[PDB]
Amino acid sequence: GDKGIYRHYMQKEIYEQPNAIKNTLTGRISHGQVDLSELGPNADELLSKVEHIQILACGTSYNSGMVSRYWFESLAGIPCDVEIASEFRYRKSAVRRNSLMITLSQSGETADTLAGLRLSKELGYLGSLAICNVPGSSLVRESDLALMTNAGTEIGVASTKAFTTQLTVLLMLVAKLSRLKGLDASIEHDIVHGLQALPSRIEQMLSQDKRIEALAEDFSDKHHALFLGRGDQYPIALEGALKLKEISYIHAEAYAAGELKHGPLALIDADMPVIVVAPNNELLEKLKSNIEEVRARGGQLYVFADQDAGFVSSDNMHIIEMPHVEEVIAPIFYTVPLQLLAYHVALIKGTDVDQPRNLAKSVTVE
Ligand SMILES: N[C@@H]1[C@@H](O)[C@H](O)[C@@H](COP(=O)(O)O)O[C@@H]1O
Repeated sequence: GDKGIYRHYMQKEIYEQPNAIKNTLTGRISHGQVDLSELGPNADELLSKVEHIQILACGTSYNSGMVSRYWFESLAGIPCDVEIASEFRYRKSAVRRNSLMITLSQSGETADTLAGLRLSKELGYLGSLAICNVPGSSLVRESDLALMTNAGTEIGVASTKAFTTQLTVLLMLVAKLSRLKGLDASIEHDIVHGLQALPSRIEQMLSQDKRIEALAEDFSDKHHALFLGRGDQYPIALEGALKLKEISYIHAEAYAAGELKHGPLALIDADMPVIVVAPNNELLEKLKSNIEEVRARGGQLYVFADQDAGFVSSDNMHIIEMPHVEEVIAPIFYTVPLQLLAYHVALIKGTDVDQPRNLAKSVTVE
């Protein structure tokens, strides 16, 4: 129903992120630990028998997963593999010892993943956790366990609150598994703190909103962009690029920041801004140096970084300062400026934000 004070559902969806995240934390946090016993009185020796994760979705959902793979592998120490649903459903895959099947999805109707799960039944999958946002549908029903992200319905065609909430649940799950494995419990609380920080850290970004409306102008009449990201921020480059493709129709493409010099450098000029997401200092010095290599074709570096990094803008490296956040939820945090950025370009360009062209709420049908 009602958009409220908003021009577009997507806008609202972006501004709802702080609440939506509260709801995803309604009684999952309790006594400063993570409580996933909302999952059958069964549940736990299952989840403690796990020594490998296979995640499986499409689109913005693969992005979120792609992110959570970093976490798991380093926080919870549990091997993690992510794959595009379609890629999985059309190969003889080599199942892992005690693999858990997480399928991520907003609609729980995405044919390609739905199917990716149905192939897993017959393959040796320890069991099946479907993180997802629409109450009781194919992906929910057909899984052993579900974690309904509860963000209200999302009407916009590209996903915003859906994404962040999936990352929060990812983060809980990372937490629950870390302790149910024996790991020094300082780890779970870090995640938790970070997790209860998060909602008001999103409202912080949102106020730094006007500053993005500014930057959008720089990109509103471009038709190329290169998003760059390292480790957990890379999949945020993925999502950021995707959002730009999606609603501004710009051809933004994401990339391992390690890999710039192995190709796309050759592409950069005044019509293809680079954007790095949340670099550290040693990364900046590499990218800064790269971009000089192309000052003469007129290329620019745009950097979203911690205001605390003390980075300084040159004539062709432009720092866009963000507030400090906790390392552990950084990935989730740096997503909002990228969403808002896509959003403002779209607004200025005047494109159909809520239903972008040729794009679908979900691909159910074959
Ligand atoms: N337009 C949507 C997206 O916004 C989303 O990232 C993707 C996966 O859909 P789901 O999360 O419902 O599995 O597919 C659709 O194309």
